[PDB]
Amino acid sequence: FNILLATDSYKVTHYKQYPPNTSKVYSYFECREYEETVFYGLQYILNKYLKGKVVTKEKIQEAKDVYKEHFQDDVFNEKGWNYILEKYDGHLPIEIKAVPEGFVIPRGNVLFTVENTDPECYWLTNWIETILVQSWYPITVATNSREQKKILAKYLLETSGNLDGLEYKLHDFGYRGVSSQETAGIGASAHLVNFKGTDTVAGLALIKKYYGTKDPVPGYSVPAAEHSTITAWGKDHEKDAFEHIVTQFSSVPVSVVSDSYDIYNACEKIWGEDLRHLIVSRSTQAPLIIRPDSGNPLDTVLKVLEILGKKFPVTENSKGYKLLPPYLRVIQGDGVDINTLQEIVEGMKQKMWSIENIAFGSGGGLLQKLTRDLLNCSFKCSYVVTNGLGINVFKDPVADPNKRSKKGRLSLHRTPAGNFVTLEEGKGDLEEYGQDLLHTVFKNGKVTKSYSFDEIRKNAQLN
Amino acid sequence: FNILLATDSYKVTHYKQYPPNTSKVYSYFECREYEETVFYGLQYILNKYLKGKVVTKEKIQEAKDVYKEHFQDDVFNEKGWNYILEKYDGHLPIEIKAVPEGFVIPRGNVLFTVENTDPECYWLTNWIETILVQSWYPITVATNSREQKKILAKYLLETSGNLDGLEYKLHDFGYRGVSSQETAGIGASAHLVNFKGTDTVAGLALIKKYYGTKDPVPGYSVPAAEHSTITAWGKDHEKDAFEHIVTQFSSVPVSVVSDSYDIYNACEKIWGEDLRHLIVSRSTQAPLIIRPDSGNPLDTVLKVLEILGKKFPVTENSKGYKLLPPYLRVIQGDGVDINTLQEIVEGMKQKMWSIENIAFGSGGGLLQKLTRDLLNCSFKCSYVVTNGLGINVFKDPVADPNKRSKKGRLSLHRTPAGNFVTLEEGKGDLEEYGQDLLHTVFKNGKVTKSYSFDEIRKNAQLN
Ligand SMILES: CCNc1nc(-c2ccc(NC(=O)NCc3ccc(N)[n+]([C@@H]4O[C@H](COP(=O)(O)O)[C@@H](O)[C@H]4O)c3)c(F)c2)ccc1C(=O)NCCN1CCCCC1
Ligand SMILES: CCNc1nc(-c2ccc(NC(=O)NCc3ccc(N)[n+]([C@@H]4O[C@H](COP(=O)(O)O)[C@@H](O)[C@H]4O)c3)c(F)c2)ccc1C(=O)NCCN1CCCCC1
Repeated sequence: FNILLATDSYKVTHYKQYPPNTSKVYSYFECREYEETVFYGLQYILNKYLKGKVVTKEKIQEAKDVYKEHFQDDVFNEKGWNYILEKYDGHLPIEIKAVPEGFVIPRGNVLFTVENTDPECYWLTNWIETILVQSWYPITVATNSREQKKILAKYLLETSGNLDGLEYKLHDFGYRGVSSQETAGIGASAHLVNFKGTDTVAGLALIKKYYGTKDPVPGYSVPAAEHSTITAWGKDHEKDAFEHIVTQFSSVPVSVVSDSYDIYNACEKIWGEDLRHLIVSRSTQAPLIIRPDSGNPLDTVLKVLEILGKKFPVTENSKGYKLLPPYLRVIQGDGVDINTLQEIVEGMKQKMWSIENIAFGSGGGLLQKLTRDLLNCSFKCSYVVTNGLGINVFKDPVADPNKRSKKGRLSLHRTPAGNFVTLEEGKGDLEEYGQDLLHTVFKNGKVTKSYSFDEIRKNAQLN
Repeated sequence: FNILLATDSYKVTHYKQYPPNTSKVYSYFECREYEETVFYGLQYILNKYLKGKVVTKEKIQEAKDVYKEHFQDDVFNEKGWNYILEKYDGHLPIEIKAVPEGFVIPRGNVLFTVENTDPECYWLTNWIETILVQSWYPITVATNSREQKKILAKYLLETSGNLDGLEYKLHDFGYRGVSSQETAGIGASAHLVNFKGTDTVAGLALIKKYYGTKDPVPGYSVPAAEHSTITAWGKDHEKDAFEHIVTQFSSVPVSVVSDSYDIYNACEKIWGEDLRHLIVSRSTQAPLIIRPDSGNPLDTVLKVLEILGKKFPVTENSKGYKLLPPYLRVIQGDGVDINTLQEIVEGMKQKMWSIENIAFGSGGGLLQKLTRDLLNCSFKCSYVVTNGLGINVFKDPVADPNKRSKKGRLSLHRTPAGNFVTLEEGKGDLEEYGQDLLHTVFKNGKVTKSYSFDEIRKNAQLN
């Protein structure tokens, strides 16, 4: 990895565009204008890409050679990068202040600020915008995942009277559905801020290396079938496949995809009759978890539950909702996203089925179908010092008031009512709103403040 | 990187689920059911993750330890992985056959197949589904990028009479808007299959390392401003910022973001009057490229062109379309995706503006706002050998006929009319449809056939 080659191309030319005699460039990140966001992911970026000796004579030469051909011209700031190498042993003369990871902040607040600590490096602040802005991803995954948790919590509490099993109710199936191995690890880790279930193995190692947990692992899974393991037996032998699988995993929970040919026949005739004796004998710690994977998500879930309710002994819980026996559950792992999740749980509640009967799986919808514009994540310069004088800077496009950026030196504070406010124009300097909530997390090549994954989960908890 | 930890968790448990006495598992990848797709990206995956010695005693131990905690149980196939280590020096006993990269194939055709070459490794075929399926990303980016090229080609030809400059008409601005550094490189490279412009520097190194080009670099950029470089001068000095920038880059093309405060005032008064003398003197090889970045994309483009057409000498080309003088162009780099692109060029054509006047920049829309379901990318087992007998395997869910998979051994062929057809059930064995277009690209830990980036671009060319 070469930080000199990890920026948008045009930023290579910016050192020639700032006003002459500019000694400071100060910029900030916010989720402009999903009313609250979970701040998570910066620590990974700081450690993997920004800390330590990130400049070498070799990296400078490689960048110079690439840019000469890429621009068909010499515009690369060789002198500037060499200065960092010689003066700071290749450590970035930058200071980043940020809100603690896991914190849940309303939209439109400063989440982190960046500024150069050496006047010669005024151009460096915005050079690293590209890498830092990618924090939009873990923030958005974490936020969208927590919003789904809010829905599950509401419906589980209503139908059951408690939140038992909530943290296992939305499972990450997104490994194959994301754009890369790196994305998989980052995305899965962001989901784990809220839940404990993932099949995206890459997330475990990331958390362990960059954040850390008291527990051996931050996420868990259970044995489960895929279409290949059912279909390989041949169409006429779907029952043999089911029998073999539940027998192989007789003492642990096991998820079995049941829609290979006819989900309804599988539930009613195969599980419901042919193999019923192998299901009712299972332990409460080892249920069979029936998995539909096609058709309209809500219709399928309701029909599967109706079928099962007629083949197995259902009870009515203390809230009046129907509950399958403890050795039998369902997981809907197809077509689940923040929208459909809501429709499913509401539909289940209307038909009197407890949310305790089900878990949900989501892959592309959880980790891939998200963009930087969902929370309007944006990085902008709000303050500069030129000829020794500080000036408050901002953009304010005529046609889009929503794109207006904040002015001057920023700070994040608690309001008298205990809410959040971002003070602009250095106003935090007046001591009218208590201390600034942002902490220095990076300074001159070193990570100065960090959080464990356990702390982050705690900060991200639902009310 | 540890391949034993680079799969969906449940796949760890599959070796106990397949029918007993299974010696072969054969699976394929297709974009089920955007009528044609560009096959690109597999070579990157093969080289980065699958080739050579990918198993070590250490990697086996690490996986065993992770899985014990992740499943809270011992289900890991230690013996199976040890066999690969001891028998093949940790090289994967797998054969992958694929259509040549860059090929444009209609939906619903086999693109690549996977199978184990050692009966003991029947479980390995699908272990690597997760990593291989991630090829959906570069395929989708390449395809979506090419579809945008088709739109630009149609409108440029109509308004100009030729395709000059088509290869630079859609520029990649997606570095910051993607989910990770790795995604950025892969995504940018996929866009470069069709175009030559990118600010996503990560793409250059990827192409150079895994594919290769005759030219020093596969992609290019030009100097350009960002809001920070304009706003840093202070609101009242937007003109000074513009003047400094065009002067610093007087002999090369330069893109200048002009919507910081009022895009219309900037075009009419600043560029159009105050600094007009610095624009009309520019070389045809170094135009000023005005960049709006906010408001309704079509309305803004039309209004900017109308303004410019009244301040600068416009000509009418041989097709009857208006053309700005050669030292002046526009780039619309906001709100551009496959849908809006079409609306913009059609709107321009209606108002008699040549497509020669404009280039488009797309970031999140080009590289992030895409999912695996856009082209229905899916990997499924279609053939197995159990007890020495081959059987054709498939799924066919009752509620969704669209999820039906192909049966048996597959091959890709040309039809007498020159189209494509996928033969099922080993029917390719009959020699009625010429040779199989799939070629062995990976076998037993070695990449057996590779393509240069130049060959790929050639294969991906528009008709
Ligand atoms: C109600 C059940 N409760 C629970 N369930 C689970 C649970 C259920 C199922 C799975 N696993 C699967 O089901 N594995 C299948 C699969 C895997 C990957 C993958 N990738 N896919 C495919 O990936 C594609 C991507 O889809 P895309 O297109 O991208 O959207 C999709 O198609 C998929 O087919 C499919 C799982 F791990 C966990 C866990 C805990 C509880 C719970 O409550 N515990 C606490 C209580 N407990 C305390 C202890 C004592 C007992 C009580
Ligand atoms: C008509 C013009 N013709 C051409 N133009 C170009 C061209 C124009 C502009 C730029 N560069 C910018 O404009 N740089 C700005 C920017 C950069 C990155 C970035 N990241 N961003 C931001 O990234 C965010 C992500 O946005 P998101 O939210 O994710 O969507 C967005 O906001 C952006 O602000 C913004 C560029 F490189 C190239 C090239 C060739 C031709 C052409 O025709 N040559 C052949 C003919 N030629 C032959 C030779 C002789 C002369 C004639």
